[PDB]
Amino acid sequence: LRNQQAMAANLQARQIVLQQSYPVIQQVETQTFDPANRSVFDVTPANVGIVKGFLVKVTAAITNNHATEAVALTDFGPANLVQRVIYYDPDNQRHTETSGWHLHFVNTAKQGAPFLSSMVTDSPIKYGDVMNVIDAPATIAAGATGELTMYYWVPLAYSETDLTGAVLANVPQSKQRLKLEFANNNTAFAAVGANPLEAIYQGAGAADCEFEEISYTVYQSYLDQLPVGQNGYILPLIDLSTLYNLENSAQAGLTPNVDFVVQYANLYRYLSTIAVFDNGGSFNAGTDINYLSQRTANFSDTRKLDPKTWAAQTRRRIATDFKGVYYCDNRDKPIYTLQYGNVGFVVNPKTVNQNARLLMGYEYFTSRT
Amino acid sequence: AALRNQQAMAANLQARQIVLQQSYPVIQQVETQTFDPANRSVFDVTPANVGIVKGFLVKVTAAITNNHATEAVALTDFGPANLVQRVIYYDPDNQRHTETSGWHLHFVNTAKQGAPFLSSMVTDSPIKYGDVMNVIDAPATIAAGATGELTMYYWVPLAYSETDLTGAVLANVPQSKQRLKLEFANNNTAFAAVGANPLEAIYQGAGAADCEFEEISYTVYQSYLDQLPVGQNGYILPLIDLSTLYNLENSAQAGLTPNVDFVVQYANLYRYLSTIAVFDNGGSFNAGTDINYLSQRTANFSDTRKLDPKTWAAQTRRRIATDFPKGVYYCDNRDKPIYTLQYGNVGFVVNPKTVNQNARLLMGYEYFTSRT
Amino acid sequence: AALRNQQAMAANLQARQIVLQQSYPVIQQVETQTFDPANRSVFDVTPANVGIVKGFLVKVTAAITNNHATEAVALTDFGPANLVQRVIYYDPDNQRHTETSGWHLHFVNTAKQGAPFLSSMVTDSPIKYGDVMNVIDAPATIAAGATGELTMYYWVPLAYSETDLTGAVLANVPQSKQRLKLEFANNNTAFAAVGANPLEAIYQGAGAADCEFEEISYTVYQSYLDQLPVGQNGYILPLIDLSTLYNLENSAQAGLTPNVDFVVQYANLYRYLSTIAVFDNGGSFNAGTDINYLSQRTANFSDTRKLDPKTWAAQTRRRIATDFPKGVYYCDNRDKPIYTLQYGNVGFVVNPKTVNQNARLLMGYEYFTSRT
Amino acid sequence: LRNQQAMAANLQARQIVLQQSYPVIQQVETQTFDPANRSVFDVTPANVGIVKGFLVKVTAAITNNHATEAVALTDFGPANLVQRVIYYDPDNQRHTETSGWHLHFVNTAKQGAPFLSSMVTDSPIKYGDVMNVIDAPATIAAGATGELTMYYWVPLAYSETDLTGAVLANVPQSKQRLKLEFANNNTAFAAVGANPLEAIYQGAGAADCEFEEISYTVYQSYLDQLPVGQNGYILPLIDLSTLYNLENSAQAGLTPNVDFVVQYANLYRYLSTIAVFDNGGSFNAGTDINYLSQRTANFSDTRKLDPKTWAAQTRRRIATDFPKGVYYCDNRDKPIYTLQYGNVGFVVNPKTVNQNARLLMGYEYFTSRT
Amino acid sequence: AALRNQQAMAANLQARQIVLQQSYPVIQQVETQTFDPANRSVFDVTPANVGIVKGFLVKVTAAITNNHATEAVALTDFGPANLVQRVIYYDPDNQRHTETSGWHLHFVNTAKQGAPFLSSMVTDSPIKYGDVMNVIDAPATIAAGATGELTMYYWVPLAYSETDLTGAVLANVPQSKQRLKLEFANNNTAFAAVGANPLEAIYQGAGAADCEFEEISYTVYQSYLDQLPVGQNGYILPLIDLSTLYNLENSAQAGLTPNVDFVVQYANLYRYLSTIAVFDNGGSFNAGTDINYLSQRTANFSDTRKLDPKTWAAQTRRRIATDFPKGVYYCDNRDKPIYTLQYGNVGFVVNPKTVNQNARLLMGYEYFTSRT
Repeated sequence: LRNQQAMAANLQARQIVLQQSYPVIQQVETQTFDPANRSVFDVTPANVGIVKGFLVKVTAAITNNHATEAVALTDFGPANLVQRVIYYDPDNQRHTETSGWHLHFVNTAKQGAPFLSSMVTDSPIKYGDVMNVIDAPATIAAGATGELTMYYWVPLAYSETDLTGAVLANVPQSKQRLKLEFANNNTAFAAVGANPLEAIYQGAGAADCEFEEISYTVYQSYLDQLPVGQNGYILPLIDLSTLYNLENSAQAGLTPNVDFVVQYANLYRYLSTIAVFDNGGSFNAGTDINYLSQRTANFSDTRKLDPKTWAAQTRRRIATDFKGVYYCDNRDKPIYTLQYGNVGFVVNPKTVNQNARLLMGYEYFTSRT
Repeated sequence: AALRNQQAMAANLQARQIVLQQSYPVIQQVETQTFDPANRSVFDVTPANVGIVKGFLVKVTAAITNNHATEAVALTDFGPANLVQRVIYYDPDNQRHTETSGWHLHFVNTAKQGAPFLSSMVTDSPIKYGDVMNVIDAPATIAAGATGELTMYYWVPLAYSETDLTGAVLANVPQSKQRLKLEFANNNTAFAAVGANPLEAIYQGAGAADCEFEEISYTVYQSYLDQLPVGQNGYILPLIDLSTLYNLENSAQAGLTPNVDFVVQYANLYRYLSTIAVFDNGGSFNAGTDINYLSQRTANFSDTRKLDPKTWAAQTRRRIATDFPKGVYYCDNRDKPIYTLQYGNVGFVVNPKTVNQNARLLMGYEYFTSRT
Repeated sequence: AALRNQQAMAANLQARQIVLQQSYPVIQQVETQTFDPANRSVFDVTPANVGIVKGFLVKVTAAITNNHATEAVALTDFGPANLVQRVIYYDPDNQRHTETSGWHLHFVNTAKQGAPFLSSMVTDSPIKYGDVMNVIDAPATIAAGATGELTMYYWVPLAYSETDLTGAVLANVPQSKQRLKLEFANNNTAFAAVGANPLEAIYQGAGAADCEFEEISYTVYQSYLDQLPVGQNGYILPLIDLSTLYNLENSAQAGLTPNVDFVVQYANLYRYLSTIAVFDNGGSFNAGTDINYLSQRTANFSDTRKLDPKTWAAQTRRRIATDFPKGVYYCDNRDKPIYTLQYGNVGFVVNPKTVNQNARLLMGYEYFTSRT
Repeated sequence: LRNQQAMAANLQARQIVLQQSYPVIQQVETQTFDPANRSVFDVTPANVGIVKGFLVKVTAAITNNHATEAVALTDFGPANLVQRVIYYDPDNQRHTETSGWHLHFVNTAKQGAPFLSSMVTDSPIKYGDVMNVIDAPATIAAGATGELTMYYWVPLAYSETDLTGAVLANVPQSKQRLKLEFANNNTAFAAVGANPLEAIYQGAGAADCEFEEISYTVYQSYLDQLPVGQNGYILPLIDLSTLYNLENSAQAGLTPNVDFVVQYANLYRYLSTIAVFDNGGSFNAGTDINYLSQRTANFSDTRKLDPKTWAAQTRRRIATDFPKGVYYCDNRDKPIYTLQYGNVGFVVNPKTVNQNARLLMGYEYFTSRT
Repeated sequence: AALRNQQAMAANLQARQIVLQQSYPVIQQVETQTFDPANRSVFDVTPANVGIVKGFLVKVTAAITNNHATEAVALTDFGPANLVQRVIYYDPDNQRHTETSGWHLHFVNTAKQGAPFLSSMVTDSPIKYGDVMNVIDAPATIAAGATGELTMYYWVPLAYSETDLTGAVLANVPQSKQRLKLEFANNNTAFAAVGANPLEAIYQGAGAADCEFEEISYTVYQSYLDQLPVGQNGYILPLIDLSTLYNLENSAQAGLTPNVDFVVQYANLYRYLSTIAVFDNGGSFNAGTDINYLSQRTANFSDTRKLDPKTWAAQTRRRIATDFPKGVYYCDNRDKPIYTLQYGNVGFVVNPKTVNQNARLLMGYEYFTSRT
């Protein structure tokens, strides 16, 4: 198993790169637009050094033109300012392809607290929500205009110290593609009684809400001044030949008191799983679920838990909860079947409304093969 | 000489790592029961005998009705942490590990998490994170005629942590059961009248005499490692980890007098990781104002951290990001455990400023000790 | 090459025979408990670690009172078979074997007996044979104000049969306990209101909301082989039998549409002995009238038994001498188990005629699979 | 151990006999009589080939001469038309010696369903109780006459394919003896409050019930045209030198909540055990018993079970329950064989014990002619 | 031949001594419950599986109110000894040991103590010893409108004594629980009307129909040996002691007639240590006046102690320092247990002088027998 040698080398090379190169975060593109005209953009990253990820800043002004009715933030709120993201590397290989809300929840899981949030404390010194980094008005009254700010981190590298999934872009001139699909006047506002899953605001005045405008700025984070040796660039070959991706999917067919199993695919090393129980447009705090679990065929469940106990494990990961959104951390021992479906994510629902479904979100590693 | 232990240490650590890398972690429900505290409050749970047991997550829920005609009751400082009065664990060899109060176990759960155990932090996030699932919850007050719902969780540790198996238990002996004893709160412990000692109570107030539990429910989840790794000599196992006890225990001491050092000696042999001291000043729990200072001293008139109450509290804020409740003091000795053999006798000191009738110090300890 | 397995097979069979000839069969009580479902309904039973375990006979009795002022309730199609909601077994190595619903386990008990499990057949005999002992019994209706008494039995298999030890468990590991988890019916699952889904309920009717269990009692009897035979190399044991899992499992699938083939794929590696499909047509259970046909097909557009519901039912009458309840369909593949490796992917097919809201197919499987 | 050779040979010979001979069932005797005059008969079987058993057909007419009271079948009913049976082979050795009801219960255990019964089904085709093979009126009203039919199979051979216990009778002229003792006007009718164990009908009009007449026909089942070889007749010597017998016994001395143990003898290989709890004339559906079991000294119980669970095992054997107070135990695959008298016992721990309580035991066993 | 047992005896005794010298005796609470007999009276207690179990001390308390408007009730002869109606114990192998009435268990507790069980003797001491703690207590009468408080204790033996472990139970089998079943008195058994049979009742009198339990509480304490000694071959254990059953059982027999010997046969295999015979003369319990004589006879028309009632009572006064209650007769055969194998059939004889309707002899036995 010359793997030990490969891994040993990879890790050494990673450390030399981190020690010798210098981190840079640089603006690559900014744009302001009206969702009525366009909402899909293809950003072209710079081809320099080893790319670790992209910080995407999104600001928006929303006007409630209704005569007398207000609207209020949905549970996801500004996290729905970006509906989807897709990244293609210089070799035309896709990495992350997921929803803005799933990307945001992973950003939170990786930080260990609500992403870029300001924690409240008793400090008399005026720390606090001074800069409104991620912010949105709880409600926008009839005739009012609200200002929102949202940030997303699109990862290539797994972390600042683990370059698994990073992309070498000093390489060919072939361009990278960071595709962003923003919310628009058709997705951002939900009428009372409508499904608020993909919306930012919901309420009686929704039909008359509209974007005044949306702006985004993409910052690219990369390592420059890569170290050179005898043969040339000292590089972690395993890190750079591995993909670290986030992906989402939807599953339906839930029935009261019956195990609903979403199979994991083989080949992928699943680091985390998010399951959103969109119960026909209703999002409940565990009351519509009997239990959740992860199960291996012919070896039962490794963590069959009631909803509150499942939530307790999540509180240890992000210091809060995360209605209807369930998280599962498998970072230390990634789900890796080897045989398609040897392992599944389970939800046994207590109550199932019309048009119920589970929206799944995954973080995984897989070789470029 | 002494080199055998240096080798034993490496062998133990090596095996611990193999076990962690090769085994598969499992958390499984072992028992759930709903009961009326008026009928019974003490239960003996028999966990499953599978692989290496790391600990138990105990979920407790309750419905409490305040039947008083006019008066309300309010949560005591410990509140739902007093849903379990005492917890005691015995391994397959019938050896006792943790034997302590629910409140002490809970404060240690908090200390090891680095924040109030399983709490939801408040932030400025517009996204609707927050107290969505009410994992640990209890209404601040229960009005006359109202019913409140509570949820509490306790982690009963065997292993020190998820990565340090010191204290873990090998439960493979068929016919030799482990035992997790839970003594729950009941209608005589949960409700304190005005003026009575609130230490062990959940609610206190003018309506206390008419408060009652409608029911209490518990679910015990057992956390363990399955698929244990096998080698040439059979099961690869960290023998030191599995032959060491990681226990929490509590005690009570009295005899305090104003301005005089009250010293609680640490016993020998035990390696004390943390110490909690609760100054039950005759039923009054004060925010440091009844204390001149606290300290740890190795006899030989030598204090290592003699501090005024606020400065002592500052050290604790560095550990759990907030203060423990009034009258509860914490001391972290995790990196350099108090061990009388390597430092001589040591004691925990409290020099009280004010001492009411029936004053006492309730001590809670976290420690490692050899089975043999 | 492949000849090693041909030898292993003979060695396994030879040892199985020696074990059956030399050992002594024993059925012994391991635990009995009476409880109020309002307090608790989930139990974890720890069986004895003696010799080779073949299975467990679980006796369940209950008293149900219909407290409604005026309305009665009547047995659902499954009735007392729903006294146990779910059963799960784990062996000493903590490996899961059967994990299924009480109703599925019961239908398999029936399939393997060749007649309604433990039933009393009716004959013209003048000698007073008959339902003398009420082994499996439940009143057809419970009137307003009345109390009914029920008795139910389930056989939880480890070994495939009394002569085929495939699936049996060697429980000799001291300190490594087996676990038999029983999740019983309670006041929230046993009684269905008119119009509600009766699938998991015992009684349904206009008085359901006021029905309650007075008590439920269970007794677990463990069947095993003692006095295991010893040879030159020690214990003579069929290694393949003891390293194979014989399990029952159930699942649920939705997405049916009138006149369109609904296909449930069989997983690979498992050798499926029988398949049960329950068409829960949104709470309605019909006698084949909502189905065009059922089949088993090896993909490649090839059905091996595409049949109309009545003809499918005829095959089942040849197996259990009667029909399973409304909406319950059975398929015997015991002599030639469905195995995707030797036939490619295979699926169970139902082409529905009528599909109500919330329709789904509940599948129950009986299968053999390798531990490793 | 030249036994392997003996058994190997025995089995081969058995198969040749079954393959080469031809089965015959033949009437050997019929008789009609009035129980008031006689009720004990000694039937003389034919000495031909290998005898497997006897099918005994019994018919009877019972008249309730009471002025106004009826009677109703007891739990055993027509199974008590024959009170006892005893068979002696040509060598004066006894095989079965038991009661008619025990013989009938074994006939049922061996069939796997109530003996010669007609199962009820939903078939629209008119199968059913067409021929009334085993039949008796549920009640016989005052002044009425009821007609009954009962069949018993007295086995010598264990089954149609296992000739263990069969009898070679082409042998000497020495006669076989099939002794039959029938019910009479003193045993067939039980007064209200009297023990109905041995009776056919019980009720207020019992004192005035009587047999109009009883008739029996014995059919002998045997194998003819036995195969011959070099040394002569090819015969399974082990089969023919082994006795397959049914026997009954009675035991008393039961006390509430105390284990009542009936020891098994040594030498016999007990295939089945039947225990009837005659609780002072009352027969209950397990409610007077705590548990039943089979136990070996210094090795505890191999099947200590509550009455319903014990009954569950029986339901797997005969597809229904035996009558109230009748308990069955199958040990066919691994016969109880002590080697030391009483190493094994049948246990009944009674919950309630009435006056004159006792256990009536019935056994099926194999034993060498020695 | 037979020499193997002579060795086995010495090995058993040697190991018993080592166990007694090396182990540490522990008495520990396993369960406590307070209940209303109107709701429930039968309980199944699951004791702990630790080391060698010697027995259980069961504490029972009760509050009884006589709600009759005018009439009182008075204690029956057995009184508080009837708080427990029946006790049954099953070991981990599900084998039954003691299965008897509370009154019989209590009389044996007395016989083995050599005086009324846990009683306080009266003396002339001026120092205030006496009935200070009311260990076993019950008011002689409960007046109309009054409430009486009772306390009763029973020792349920497994081991024969503190020094003779014959009958003790090794409870180390994980997943195989022991079971101690207690069937308590309730409002239908505890109160006898005037003229009714007082045998099983606690109080009898004209106010009986209106008497009721306010509550009954029990606490089970388990006595066992911990820290079992280990040797070269592992655990040192007296195999004969641990494979022998020491049980108490009771029965009932009827059919007595004036001046005729009524004989109750002793069963074979059992070694009878003591015999108790209660002459329930149709609800009347007399002080020997309804009996001509009692005896023990080895058949063969041979009495070993045919005695008039007063002389029989004299032998008992030598054993317990007083008389058992009216109609209760005791026989000690501890040094030479009745064993039918070594003496042929033996029977206990009562030749009654007077026999009322519904007369019967209730027998209680103490005996040793082999598990196998």
